Amino acid sequence: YQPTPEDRFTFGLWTVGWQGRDPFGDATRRALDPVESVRRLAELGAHGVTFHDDDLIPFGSSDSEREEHVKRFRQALDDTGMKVPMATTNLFTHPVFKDGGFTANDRDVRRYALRKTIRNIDLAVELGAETYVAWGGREGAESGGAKDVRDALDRMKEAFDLLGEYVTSQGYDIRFAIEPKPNEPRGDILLPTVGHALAFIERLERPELYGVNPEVGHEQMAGLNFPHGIAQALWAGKLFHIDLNGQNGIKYDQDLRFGAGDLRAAFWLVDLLESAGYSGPRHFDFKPPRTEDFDGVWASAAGCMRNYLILKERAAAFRADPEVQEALRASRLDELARPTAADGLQALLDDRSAFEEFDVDAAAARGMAFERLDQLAMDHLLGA
Amino acid sequence: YQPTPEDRFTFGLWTVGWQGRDPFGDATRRALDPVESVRRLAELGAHGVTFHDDDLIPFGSSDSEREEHVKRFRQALDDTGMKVPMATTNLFTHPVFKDGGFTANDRDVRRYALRKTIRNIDLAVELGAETYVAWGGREGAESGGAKDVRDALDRMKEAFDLLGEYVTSQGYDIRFAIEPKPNEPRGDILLPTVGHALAFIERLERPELYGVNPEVGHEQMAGLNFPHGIAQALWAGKLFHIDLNGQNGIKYDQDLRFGAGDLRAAFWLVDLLESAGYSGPRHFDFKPPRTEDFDGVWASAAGCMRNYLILKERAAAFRADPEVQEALRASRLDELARPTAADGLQALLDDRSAFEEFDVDAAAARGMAFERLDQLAMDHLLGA
Amino acid sequence: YQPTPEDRFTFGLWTVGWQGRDPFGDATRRALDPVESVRRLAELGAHGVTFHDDDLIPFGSSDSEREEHVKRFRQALDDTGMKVPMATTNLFTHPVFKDGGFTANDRDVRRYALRKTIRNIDLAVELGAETYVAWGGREGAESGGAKDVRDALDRMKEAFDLLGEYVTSQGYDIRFAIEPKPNEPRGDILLPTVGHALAFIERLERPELYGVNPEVGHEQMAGLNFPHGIAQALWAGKLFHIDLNGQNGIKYDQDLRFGAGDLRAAFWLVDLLESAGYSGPRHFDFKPPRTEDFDGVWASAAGCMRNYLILKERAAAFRADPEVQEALRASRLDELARPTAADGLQALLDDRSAFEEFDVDAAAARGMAFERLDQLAMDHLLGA
Amino acid sequence: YQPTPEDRFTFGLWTVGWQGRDPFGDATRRALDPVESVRRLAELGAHGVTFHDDDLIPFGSSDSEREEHVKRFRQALDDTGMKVPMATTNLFTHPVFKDGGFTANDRDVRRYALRKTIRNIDLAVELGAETYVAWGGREGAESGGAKDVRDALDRMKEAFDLLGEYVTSQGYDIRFAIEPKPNEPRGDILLPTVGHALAFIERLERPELYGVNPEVGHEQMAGLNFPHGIAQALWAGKLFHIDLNGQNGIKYDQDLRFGAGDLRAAFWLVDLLESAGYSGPRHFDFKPPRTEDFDGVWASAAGCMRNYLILKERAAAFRADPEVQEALRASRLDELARPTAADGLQALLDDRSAFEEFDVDAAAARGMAFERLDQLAMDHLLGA
Ligand SMILES: [Mg+2]
Ligand SMILES: [Mg+2]
Ligand SMILES: [Mg+2]
Ligand SMILES: [Mg+2]
Ligand SMILES: [Mg+2]
Ligand SMILES: [Mg+2]
Ligand SMILES: [Mg+2]
Ligand SMILES: [Mg+2]
Repeated sequence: YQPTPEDRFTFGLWTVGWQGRDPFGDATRRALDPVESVRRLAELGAHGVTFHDDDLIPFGSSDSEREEHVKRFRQALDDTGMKVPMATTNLFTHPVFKDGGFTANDRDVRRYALRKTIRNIDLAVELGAETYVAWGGREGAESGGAKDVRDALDRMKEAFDLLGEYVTSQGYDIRFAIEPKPNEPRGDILLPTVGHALAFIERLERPELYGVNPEVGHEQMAGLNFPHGIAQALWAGKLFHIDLNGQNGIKYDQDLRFGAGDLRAAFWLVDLLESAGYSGPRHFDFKPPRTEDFDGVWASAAGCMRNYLILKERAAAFRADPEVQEALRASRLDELARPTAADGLQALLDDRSAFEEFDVDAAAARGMAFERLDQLAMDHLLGA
Repeated sequence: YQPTPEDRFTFGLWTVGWQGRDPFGDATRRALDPVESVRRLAELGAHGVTFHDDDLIPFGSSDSEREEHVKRFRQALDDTGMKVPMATTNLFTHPVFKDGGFTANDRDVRRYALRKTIRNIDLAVELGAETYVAWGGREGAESGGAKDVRDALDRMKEAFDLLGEYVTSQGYDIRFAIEPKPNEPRGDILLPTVGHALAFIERLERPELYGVNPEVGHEQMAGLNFPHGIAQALWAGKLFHIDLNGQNGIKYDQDLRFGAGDLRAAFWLVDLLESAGYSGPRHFDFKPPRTEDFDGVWASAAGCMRNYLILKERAAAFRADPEVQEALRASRLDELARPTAADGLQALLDDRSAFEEFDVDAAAARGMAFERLDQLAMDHLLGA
Repeated sequence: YQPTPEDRFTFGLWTVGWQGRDPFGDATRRALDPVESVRRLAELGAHGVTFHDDDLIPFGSSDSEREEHVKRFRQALDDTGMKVPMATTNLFTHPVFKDGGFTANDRDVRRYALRKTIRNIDLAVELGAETYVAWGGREGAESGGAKDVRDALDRMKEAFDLLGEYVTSQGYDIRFAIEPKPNEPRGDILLPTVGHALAFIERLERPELYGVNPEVGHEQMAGLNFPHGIAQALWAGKLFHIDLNGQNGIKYDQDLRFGAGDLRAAFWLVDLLESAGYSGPRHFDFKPPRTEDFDGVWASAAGCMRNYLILKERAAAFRADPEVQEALRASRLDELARPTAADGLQALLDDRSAFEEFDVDAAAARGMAFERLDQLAMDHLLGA
Repeated sequence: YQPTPEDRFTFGLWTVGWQGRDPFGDATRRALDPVESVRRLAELGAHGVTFHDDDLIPFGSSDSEREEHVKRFRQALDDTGMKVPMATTNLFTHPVFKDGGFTANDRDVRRYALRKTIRNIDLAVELGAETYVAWGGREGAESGGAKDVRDALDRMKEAFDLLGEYVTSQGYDIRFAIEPKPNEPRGDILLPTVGHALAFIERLERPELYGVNPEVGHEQMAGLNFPHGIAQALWAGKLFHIDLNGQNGIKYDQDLRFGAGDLRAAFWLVDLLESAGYSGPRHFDFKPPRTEDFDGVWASAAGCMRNYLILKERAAAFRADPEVQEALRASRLDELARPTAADGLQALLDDRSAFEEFDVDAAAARGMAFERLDQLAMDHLLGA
């Protein structure tokens, strides 16, 4: 289960670089130089790294300092072969964003948020990023009157439309991915789930430029089925990117290493991604727990990739197993993939076997055989 | 706080008619004749009733029995002035639907589900219903392999597209409303939230025919902010109908009377519905707790309407209060409603006050004054 | 992974016998004769069965009918070698219990509840049960004023104290196990978690007669860590019985087969039970999903046992692995088991190395190496 | 609704002093001098303040610096009349506590944790505190193998037993209150609920010295009914202290101002506290949202007290209302308070009206009238 750059595993600078500050505790780890993280991640078999602007260039940096930070980073990329497939903007850490970036009540903040984003889009394109992620972590509210959500969605649409106009005007070959999260750090975050983000995208001026960057743990913070949400994103043609991690149910955003948290959901996710031929980066947005020293950081990052590869093997073995293929037919997964009424509406209406002569009791008595199928899945997951 | 038919309060037959059977207990109340529920609800000030096909016509009824059940119902409507603004299909109670209706793995069940739906659409139109609700309570899964969600969404789209073709072909002036629910009775239900349903609608052949019928408790079963979800539905122009009830957080679907559960969310919901001028029925999908006898049933139904009317008064007083209007300006809700960059992208890019000369620290120091605003909201809610 | 009666796997009659009625659907399976379930479970390798009174003897049965039902059951036990290690009372299905049994507001219902319980205690003892489970599924409330919880706890204590007096007065060698559940079918259930039940037991007149019967899914309905709760029950010496099943997070009580739901929690549970030498029955309180026919029922029941046995193997391999034993030392699990201050309070107070001369920064820099340990656990779970 | 020191409202220094650092953002507010918070809180009508050691004395302070910080604080208390009813230890912020204080795997850390606690107990007693709170926020785990919970409970018991020995040996008139929290900042925290803490206390050497300090939001992070948990704590005689705040369901610990979050739960809490004659401090453990400037901080703190006082008025009006008193009798709350079987076990067994002659159907048909009662409660809450 050794990862290669072929597997397209990517990590955010902020992931292995998380110093371990949480709402109740100081940092337990010193800051990592991005150059060192690139080197270490390349040694582990990562394909690339991702960054917020403020991960790479400290907020408030001069243009010459910005120059220097990028050149050092680019040299590390050249030295390692690491790619930068995705970049994003930090519109959540600085106090100015305390009420949001794109949907801050203050108009001048929203304008600043856009300008900060645009500057990093240019850098992202320069570094070869194909996807630009937007996580509006501060877009939302703790109280009902603070945020008229219709106005805020107007502002959110306006911001994304202007970004789309910007990338079009520049001829950039980059697409946007909206990363939903239901809550934290705001009491409720706008576009809280994959579904809300998908629906929002359809109201943008150029919907083709926008997809979703769902995160395992974020959908699970709403108790939702992450593979189901990913399937809907795939069905819509909008799975531009994905954030992999672990989460133990409905609580604060844990960002455990991938495979931790809901392991069976991870299995079904990998099954779906591989079956659907998802070709984008397998990006880990995780935090090595603050209990860990730097050896634990790299162990946790390695485990992200290891668990993906183990689940990939098990999911492939599951789907390739002739006994499973028979069980899938026994459960009529093949019939699910057949049109209900390719014969059309009138033929359906005239079809007495569909209603007047339909034996509802004989159909009702047919067991779905889902439990045998699921135990085969369990056996495959466990290597049993 | 006396409701009138003007207030458009509607109730499902299955609500006050719930006999109190839950997963662990037998019925505590005898069945209600729909005619009696119409009469009793009219006496309480309801505007109308809604029904599943199987609420009104017992499953398996002959055409003559169906005739008789409808005529008796129509006479009660004529006797009371009650309307039927919405109807829906029971595709969840009968064992034949144990794996779904529209997305059952068995093709013959999916065809039956459509035929059962179409027959009730005709009846709905005959009775004057403007909205036809679809709650796919059995569409989903308990295990990952039982349901290929992409195929299931194909089947769901196919079903809704055929229904849209049917109503168009018939010239019916009826629209569809998809009612999301995250789980229960399936382990996960497809289209689990308002967002997922809104996104799905955009992939239908005639999206204009479809909106959402969100339910308070259902979004709260995912820990989501129901007023936020309603605002997004309104923003999309898709709030065709709404189900009002109460829910105490993330657990089984309680269907408490409206105002029970999350009371402040109910306040903000009423505020939003009234502010946005939502003109559809205020429909209660609730269950009088099985502790109650029939007097408790009507008390609970009356309380649904009473609580809406109290919250409506309090929300109106909140918005009309000049001190609140000043607080809203203090929190810059007015600025939220102003375009971020009506001057356009180039003007934004050339605007040094938006970035180079933006004083981020002075902007960051501005308090949002949300807590004063929210306490005014609290004072208004409590009549303090 | 073939179960034997040695493994002490037990099943409730109501589990494989669940007809599949849920809040939104009719039964999908015919009733099972308890005699057939005993036979079928014995064939699968079960050790025994458990029952509510009303599972075995239909409510309202005459004494001669009761006689006949028990004799038939006893013959099936004799025919199969199956034991009955646990019995319990149905104080939740009949409408009379709609507000509880032991804590119903109506005094006459509480007296009936006790008499119904006592009659089944006699039968339980006759059939050889060692543990008598109490699941107060109806003890609770949907609204705040319906139930004064202090009075209800008084009534609950009174009921359990009288049951303890009864078994003592009769010389019965049976102990009681309180089964907590946070909610469903009541909006909130009294004694909602293992902790609340453990705390309550300490206020009973004869605490030694009472322990807990925690259920995997029930603690997970509160988002709690089930192995942690079991560890506290073991630490208290109160793990008299355990209900094994699966649950996908905070939602309605799914009662999935064991190993489904949170698989890693199942691993850590089995690890703990086996490490602690828990010698009681491994009881499955699960429901074969109503999608299933009877073949699916027995497949699901078999999978309960299979998954326990697989996890048992993996947990044993984990603990036996010298690399894991080294990792446990690296994470200082050995130091956790050493007393903090066996030298006593005064020695601690005089120990300058414990404070004045304690190098907090050197201690803080020590990584816990938990992530390497957890990935070894993952590798062992997955057979990697 | 003006608070007076009579109302015993207390605030932690860390509450109004929270600088607004959250997992995704920097501080939005400058640090508050504790002297200024005491002054400002006294002006608002607070009765007193509480503190962690590290709130009052910066970690690493010299004895002379510690001297100075305490003297300045004591002068502010003398200047304002403010009391310090409760103190606690910060065993969670410093990196040394990353795996816990009392249950850290490292023995030397556990010894340090105790010594740090003992030093602050002395200061607490000097300042007049009656209750010493222990919130073991770092006691727990993110992974199953990191923490043997039985060993950890041994260590937790050992620590609390040594603290009890210490206060006894010193003759201090102070009691301990364990503050449960289910999770955050650890993935799972030991003693996660009021129930677990109550059960744990019963295993301590001197249980009479220990009670619970439940927090509204913490129990609601497990989806539990906070008034129910408080009632059990009162029933056990263990409600030594209480932390009041608001929480919107199962998510990260919001620490909203009291009355925010679940408003009806706040109503029922106040009803219970006032009805039971709880005489301890009404302590607010809340965080003014980081959107706020200092005016918003004091507005939020004032709203804590205001909402308590409004709910107190409404709960008193509810209980004093003769129509409610009649409704309580209609729902048989009076019968709930009567013993089930004061006549004793034998009389119960011989009572044919309790079983053989009990009319279960007539009892079952009696409505509980809970919905009318709850709507009266709603009307009273809303001032309707
Ligand atoms: Mg995350
Ligand atoms: Mg992410
Ligand atoms: Mg519902
Ligand atoms: Mg509904
Ligand atoms: Mg259960
Ligand atoms: Mg159970
Ligand atoms: Mg808190
Ligand atoms: Mg607290």
